[PDB]
This record gives sequence, structure tokens and C-alpha cells, in this order.
Amino acid sequence: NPFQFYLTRVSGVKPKYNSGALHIKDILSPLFGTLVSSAQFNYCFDVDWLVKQYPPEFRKKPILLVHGDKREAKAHLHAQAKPYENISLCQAKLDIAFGTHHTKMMLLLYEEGLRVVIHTSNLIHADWHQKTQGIWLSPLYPRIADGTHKSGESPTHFKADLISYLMAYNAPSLKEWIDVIHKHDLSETNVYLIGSTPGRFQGSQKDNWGHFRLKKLLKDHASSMPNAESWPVVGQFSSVGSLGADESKWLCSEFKESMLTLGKESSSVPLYLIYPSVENVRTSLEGYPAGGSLPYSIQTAEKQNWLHSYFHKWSAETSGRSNAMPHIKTYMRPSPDFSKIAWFLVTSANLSKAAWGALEKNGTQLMIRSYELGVLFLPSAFGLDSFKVKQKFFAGPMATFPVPYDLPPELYGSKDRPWIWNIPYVKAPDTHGNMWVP
Ligand SMILES: O=C(O)c1ccc(O)cc1C(=O)O
Repeated sequence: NPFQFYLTRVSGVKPKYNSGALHIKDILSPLFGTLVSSAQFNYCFDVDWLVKQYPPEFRKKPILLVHGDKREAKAHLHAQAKPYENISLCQAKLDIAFGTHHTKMMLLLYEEGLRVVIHTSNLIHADWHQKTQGIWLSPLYPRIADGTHKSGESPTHFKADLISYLMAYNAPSLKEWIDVIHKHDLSETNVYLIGSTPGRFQGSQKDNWGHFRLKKLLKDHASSMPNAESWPVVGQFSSVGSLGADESKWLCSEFKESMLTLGKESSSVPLYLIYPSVENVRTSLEGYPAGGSLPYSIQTAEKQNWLHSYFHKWSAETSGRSNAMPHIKTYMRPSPDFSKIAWFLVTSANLSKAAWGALEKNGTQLMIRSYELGVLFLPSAFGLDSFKVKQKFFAGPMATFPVPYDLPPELYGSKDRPWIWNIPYVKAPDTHGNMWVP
């Protein structure tokens, strides 16, 4: 396959559904490269667990943890890492209120080259145990010979775009990683980087981040087709922010408008949102505790009941993962019969203004609160006009894209409700015999 899109291993499915899945121990194994140094960008860390996922022979190599924690949370993380002399920390600045450092990325420096991993899992045992999570694995990027002058750039501009994402942190430990990237040849990269960083962006900088970045890429590198109004938009996520009092405030006015962009020329496009119902969570492998990782609060949800009419159940028979609750986030543009897709994005970004950005100042400024990162698969980057959807995720032309959940998505039934993490569920017990009492 040219796509290098993987799911994490799930404990408890049949082996056919983990063949070709990856555990973090697989990603860090010597088979992938002889580790010299690594950076772990993430939100939540269990440092004792994390160090045990590195091969024993690599556990004293330098590790940088890039995080957004402040105050006592920051102290707790520093205390976690203090027993390991080889671990350094970088606190990502979060100068806009209510922002978070959501990006999940590994930079892996080897004796043989460099690898970039952009994924959706926190660095804790539960996120790699029984959840549906996504991974993009870069090629092994070779080092550019000293004295040779070449860009090392790909047709998707991935090298410059990753460096630009890292520059936005303004962090000395990440300048070191920028210099590493400069020294390597990333020209084989076939995906586009889509990042979010905190700030208020106007003018040309508007197109650099969030949903304006997506719009720019779809305008420049995708083509509109006849009856494009009939190609749905699908969004799939583990968390929902406050979107406003109705769909015109943000969801269908600027977010959907960016998502439905195709090509450079001048809406009834169906929008499917996939988010676990209470019943999805209750009957999951984890049971109700899976809902601790689906943080939709009742305070938010009661202000936007209009949104839930867009919601579709989690279903993933194609990958044997209907009972492995999603922490992956994906967005895509399928054809009216869901047999093709015009593009596919895997990202850390949930359905929220903080992650994707919201226009301010009479439409002239895009304000983003958080750090996010994903990669975009465009057919043009593979010499194609569209991607065929793979019918079975782990089945046997390699130019069909592995969509990890079922199409078409299934609308909530009348008795279904979106999972809301901070109210009780005491009507029916979960797969472990328990209720949910927050
Ligand atoms: O796992 C995360 O990085 C995360 C952190 C805080 C949230 O409120 C939501 C999420 C999520 O991605 O679901």
C-alpha cells in the first residue's frame, strides 16, 4: 500500500483484525530503525509506561516530551519524568484561554535516517488497549550528505510545512528538531500536513492553519466533479465543543463551507457526524469507562440539542472494531454511494472551534486556541482522480483507501442519545457488570 495508514492493535478481537495493526512497541522496535533520539508530542503521558514501550536497548536514549500542562499538572509531569535522566520536557505555550496541546506525533531519529509518526493516541496504556486509533507512518527519510545542497522537499511541501508547524512553538528544544529535519530528505512524502497552532491569523497567514488550511489545500489540489453537491461530508470524532445556538453560527457556515471546497472555481451537501451513542459505549469492550475518553459535557450538549440530529452511531465491522470505541478523528468526502472518496484526513482535531478555528473581526481573522495535527490524503498526490473505498479494512489493487469504519454511517435511532460523560447511566449495566456514576 502507498498510504501507510494503520490502526492500533485491539486486545480481544480475532487475530485477523490485528494483522497489519500496530502497537506502540512495534513502532519503536529496532526493526523500524536504530534509535538515537525521539520526541513525543502528546496531551497525556504515563512516563513509566512510555519508557517500557521502548526496546530495552533504547530506553536510555534522549526523549523529549512536548506537552501543554501548566501549574500543578506541569509539576506532576515533571515529577513523573524526574527518575529518568534522559527525559527532557518542552511546555508548549498556550497563550489563548481554554487551549490545549492535542497534537500526537513522534519524531524518531535513527542511525539510518528519520521517521515521523502522526497518530491519535495518548501515551497511556488504555489508549492502545481497546480503542480504535489511527497512525500514519512516514517513510524512512535518509540523511542528506554533508556538502550536498538539495531541498529534500516533497511535492506536497511536507518538509517546509512540518518545520513551519514546529517553528510556531518558539521552543529551543524544537529548534534542535528543526535542524534535524533540515538535514534529511523528505521528498518521498505523499501526504499534506494540516496543523493548528494557537493564535489570531489574518491576511496570508489565515491559510496556514485549521479549517482555512484544509480549504486552501482542497482548492489547490482537488478537482470539483459534476454533482459535487451530492458528495457528502463525513466527520468522525471523540469530543464536541460548544458550536453555538444553531447550525448557522459555525458548523454549517464556515466549517462545512471549508470541508465542501473542491477546486478553484466559485448548500444541500449532506453532513454525517459519527460519534458514539450511549449504547455504543455501554456494550463496548471497555464498557462505560470508555466514556472517560469521550469528553462531551452535559453543560455543552444542553445548549446545542440541534446538533444531535446530525449524529450517527459508531460502527466498524469492516475492521472488526465496532466494540472498540473511537479515539481516532477522521474527515472525508465520499461519493453519493460511498464507493469512492475525494480525500481523507486523519487528525487529532475534534469537532470544535478551538481545534479548527473560528473567524473573528468581521471575517478577517481566524482564531485558534489549540495545537492539532493531521495528514491529508489527496488523490492527486497519488496520480489518481479519486480513491476507491476498501470494502474490508484488512482484506487483499493497492490503490483503494482503507476507511476504518462502515459506510454509509447509521443514523441514531429514536431511543439513542450521544455519549455525555458527566451524567449517570444506571438503567443497564456495561460489559463488565457496572453502571456509570460520575
Ligand atoms: O485525547 C486528547 O488529546 C483529548 C484531550 C482533552 C479533550 O477534552 C479531548 C481529547 C480527545 O482527543 O478526545
